[PDB]
Amino acid sequence: GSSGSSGSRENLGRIQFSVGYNFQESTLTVKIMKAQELPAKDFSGTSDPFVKIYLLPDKKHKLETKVKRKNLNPHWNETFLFEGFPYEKVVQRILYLQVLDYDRFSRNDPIGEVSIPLNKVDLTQMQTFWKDLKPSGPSSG
Repeated sequence: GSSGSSGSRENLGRIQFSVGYNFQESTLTVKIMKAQELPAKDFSGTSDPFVKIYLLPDKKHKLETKVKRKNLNPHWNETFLFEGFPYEKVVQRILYLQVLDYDRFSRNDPIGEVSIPLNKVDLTQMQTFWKDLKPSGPSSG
């Protein structure tokens, strides 16, 4: 049954991050500034959000940022480096960033995610981007 017509609004917020690949070292640089407008899960209004990097399609080697408890607008400002991937390739890939809240009771509650082809972004130099964590889907029930 090929069906699916939904259009509900939600306050997932937006994620900020910088993109820039180096030629010499032939490595990728993904700096996750921070998050804002992140939804809560606990009664009081606290949650442990965390970004997850993925070089789609390939999902073998993946990276992620630390986890901040009771923090909806935490600042990661972390710097990662993916070695072993030539520009000519890294471009054919796509930058995947998902901000989920590490919870105990629930397995994993994905708030939102973002997809951006490294081929479109001027990897020639560091470039920032502001996207609104798309609705990765609610919690099945």
